[PDB]
Amino acid sequence: RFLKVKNWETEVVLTDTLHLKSTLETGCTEYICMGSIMHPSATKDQLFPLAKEFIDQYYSSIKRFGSKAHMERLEEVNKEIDTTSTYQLKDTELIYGAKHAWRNASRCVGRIQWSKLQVFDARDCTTAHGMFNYICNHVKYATNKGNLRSAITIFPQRTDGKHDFRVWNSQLIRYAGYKQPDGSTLGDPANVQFTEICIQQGWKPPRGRFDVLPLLLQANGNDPELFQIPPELVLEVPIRHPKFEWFKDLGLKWYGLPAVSNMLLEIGGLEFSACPFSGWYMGTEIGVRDYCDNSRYNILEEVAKKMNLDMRKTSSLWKDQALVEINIAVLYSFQSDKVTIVDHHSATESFIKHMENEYRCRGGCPADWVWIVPPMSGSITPVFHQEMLNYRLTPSFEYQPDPWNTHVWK
Amino acid sequence: CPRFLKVKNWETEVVLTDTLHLKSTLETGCTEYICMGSIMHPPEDVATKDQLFPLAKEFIDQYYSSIKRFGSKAHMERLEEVNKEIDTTSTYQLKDTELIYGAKHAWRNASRCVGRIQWSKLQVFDARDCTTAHGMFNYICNHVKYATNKGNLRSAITIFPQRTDGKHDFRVWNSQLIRYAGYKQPDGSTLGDPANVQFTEICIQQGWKPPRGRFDVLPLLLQANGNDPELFQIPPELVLEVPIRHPKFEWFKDLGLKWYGLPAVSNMLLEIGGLEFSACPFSGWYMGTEIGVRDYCDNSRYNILEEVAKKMNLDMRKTSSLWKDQALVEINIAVLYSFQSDKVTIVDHHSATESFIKHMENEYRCRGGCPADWVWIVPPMSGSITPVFHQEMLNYRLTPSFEYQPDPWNTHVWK
Ligand code: HEM
Ligand code: HEM
Ligand SMILES: CN[C@H](C)Cc1cc(C#N)cc(OCc2ccc3c(C)cc(N)nc3c2)c1
Ligand SMILES: CN[C@H](C)Cc1cc(C#N)cc(OCc2ccc3c(C)cc(N)nc3c2)c1
Ligand SMILES: C[C@H](O)[C@H](O)[C@H]1CNc2nc(N)[nH]c(=O)c2N1
Ligand SMILES: C[C@H](O)[C@H](O)[C@H]1CNc2nc(N)[nH]c(=O)c2N1
Ligand SMILES: [Zn+2]
Repeated sequence: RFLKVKNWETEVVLTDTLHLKSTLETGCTEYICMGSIMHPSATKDQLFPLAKEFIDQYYSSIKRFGSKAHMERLEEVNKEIDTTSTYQLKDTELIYGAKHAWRNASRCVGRIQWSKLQVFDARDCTTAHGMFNYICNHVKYATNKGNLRSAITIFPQRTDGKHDFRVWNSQLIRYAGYKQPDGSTLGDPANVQFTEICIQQGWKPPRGRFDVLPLLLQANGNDPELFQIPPELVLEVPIRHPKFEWFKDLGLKWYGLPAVSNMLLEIGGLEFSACPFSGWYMGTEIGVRDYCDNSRYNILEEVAKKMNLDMRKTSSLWKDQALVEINIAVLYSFQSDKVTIVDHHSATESFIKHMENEYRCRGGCPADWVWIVPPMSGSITPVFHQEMLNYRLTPSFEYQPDPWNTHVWK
Repeated sequence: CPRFLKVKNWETEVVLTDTLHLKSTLETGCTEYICMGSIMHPPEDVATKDQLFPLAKEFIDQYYSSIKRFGSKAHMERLEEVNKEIDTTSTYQLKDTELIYGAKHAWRNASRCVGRIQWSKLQVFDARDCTTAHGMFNYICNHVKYATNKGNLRSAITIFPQRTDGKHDFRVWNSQLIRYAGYKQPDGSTLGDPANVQFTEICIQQGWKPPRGRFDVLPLLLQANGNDPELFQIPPELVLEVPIRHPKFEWFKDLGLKWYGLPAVSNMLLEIGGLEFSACPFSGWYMGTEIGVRDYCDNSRYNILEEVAKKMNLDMRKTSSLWKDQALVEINIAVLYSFQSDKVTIVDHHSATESFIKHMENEYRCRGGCPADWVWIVPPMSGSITPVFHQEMLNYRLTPSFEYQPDPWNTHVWK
């Protein structure tokens, strides 16, 4: 069936046909919706239909479906699976695949940018040192002195599962977190465990509030190895406020480059367990979640104090006031330093225009309202009033288990 | 379907186990391949005899199970009597105890409601003896006066006769018992509340003389026993209102805003044991953001963000200054302050969401689950700094339930 989605602000109605193409499951059933669950629950014979599906849509995309090149590619891929239990993507295919995993990422509000993705092919990498070099080149290219550029670096595909490439970091650039004797936490609490693993593996921690973590890199299933990203490659922004001169005294800072490194990229049945991808920040990622989550830096108290707000009763909305001032500061700081950042109004507005684009040229756009709507000021952004259909298309980015739960060492 | 489903809270690491989803009765709209969780809503005939039997049994079973009399003589006798009623009259009547139980549970089962910790405290008014629109007016006035209670609001529901053949429906045409009029102008602008322009137009056609102001309380438009609906003015002394002012900003009162104290939704259908109560106005008290974010700051509503921001002398040239967010907070501060000052019950979104988490935990423990719609439960501002943002939720449909129904002017056969 054709499915309609309505914007209750603009009364615009879109018709979704694209969902008919999806084959992966969402987790919901006719009787139970699991839309707010974070993660709802190969062989030769499995592999070829997935390969064929992907090759077909690639040649469909370049308007050469059923061509000589198409026919021959199908042939080629089948001999390669038969004789080696897997196959290799052409470079064009790799690029097509990576862009479309981004395009299909229902939880990403930044997808208007999807076809502007710099794809670095690192499938010839064999060691952790090689991984480090590739990652440094990625970071340097994507940072571009503040004029951030979207990029993905793709390491060799999974083979037998015992020879995985993995970036153990969840992002290429993150701050360490230290569990105090106090019982409290210095730095970023989200990373306390990873930090402990780095220390255990020989990393000498500065024990500051914003210590950049080392890279911890696993090549071909071997034990991971530690590397320091050269400091000059790590662009950082000191957070100050355009009116509160005391804000700089808080000593806050953050890094310019968000580069997620712990997801899995799947294309045509092949699995890329190491594929760090990066873009630029939406301000709330830092200002709302990274700084104000109770389980994160948790600075609301300190700010509201410096703002001399009455914090006895919750109905004074002192938290809400402090939250807005923090996000103002973050946006102002990045902008003053000419580091690319987008506010949640501009981003969601861009996403609405993107949905309209996709419905017109593609027959729909999979989108996850729970993640698309920003973590503050929800209903005064246009996505709040936008009905969305969430479904799973491939190529995709998938979650995978943390390496320290699978890997067995020396 | 799996017997045990787990939900996690990503802030506290607490994991809860849901078994209640097994009692799910209706569909959600979702499938294995698509999720419709952000769709707002995923013939004039009635339940046949054969349709009605198992629906009634299911409900009667559940009622006798709740009073710890399952399998009792009284339980079996009640089943027999209901069955005979359905067989001889193709419908049946609920006992007062059952009616009260059913209403309370429709609320308990309402996945989109953040206020459900209060579900067992609901004054139920039985109006199944009502025959006319004047009588409906009488019941509604008594409902309003009771629930308002001079600002100390008390949750209540008034239940009018159930549907029979569908040509004798009782309906409140209003969407809430108390709402302000909206007037479209010839120049295309709107006076009052833009959400209510269509209903306002219907009232004016029905004979209502409109004051044409910014905050004109609408008349009740009341349909009894399938007859043409009739207009009634709610006695102004029964309509509690709060003028909105701000603790710091003296100029805020000059904006001339006010709102009414009693939120009383009147266009939903109450479904119990297969019976349909098409007129069942229910009321509680407000969460601040219902007024301060949606009513006032929605673009298609009163839309005051600009005027507030201008009086705050905010830089409104670039969105990245977050002038909208700044203004939104002050407005919501004003709403909570004005209600508290006038001693009219209201709850802020931090307190409400914290109570909902405690409520949800309790329901998982005592009931085996709590259906919840994250998309509606999370408040329209400051989402992630409330504890429901990080709380995984399962959504499913239990009966008794509150349901959407078509607007009555779309289906009514005018006499
Ligand atoms: C270019 C600017 C971009 C912006 C502003 C942006 C914005 C966002 C935001 C705000 C989120 C939610 C993050 C969270 O709350 O944890 C997100 C999720 C996501 N983004 Fe984007 N993004 C951008 C680029 C990209 C790129 C280049 C990729 C991949 C090639 C990508 C893939 C994803 C994926 C896969 C998710 C969801 C991951 C999950 O399911 O947990 N994004 N994005
Ligand atoms: C006692 C204080 C109450 C509070 C603070 C409260 C709060 C809320 C809020 C904020 C919403 C979302 C409304 C929206 O955004 O449109 C809601 C929805 C809802 N409430 Fe409650 N409520 C209360 C009482 C009640 C009562 C007494 C009932 C019925 C007996 C009820 C039944 C419902 C239903 C069915 C919805 C969903 C309506 C829909 O699906 O459109 N609530 N509530
Ligand atoms: C506490 N929040 C947790 C870490 C949720 C999360 C998990 C994973 C994984 N695996 C990956 C995640 O990535 C979100 C994401 C991914 C890519 C992004 C890019 C490329 C840019 C950007 N501005 N934000 C992103 C945000 C998030
Ligand atoms: C413009 N948005 C529309 C009006 C959404 C909506 C539709 C319907 C219906 N039918 C019913 C709705 O009810 C929400 C509701 C219901 C009862 C409430 C009670 C009893 C108290 C309270 N504070 N809010 C409520 C909020 C909402
Ligand atoms: C499109 C979206 O489903 C729609 O705007 C919903 C979102 N969440 C909501 N949540 C509440 N509480 N009230 C609403 O009216 C809505 N609207
Ligand atoms: C339980 C809930 O699904 C979880 O907190 C989600 C909600 N929405 C989110 N939305 C975004 N953008 N990022 C998140 O991490 C989350 N967390
Ligand atoms: Zn769903």
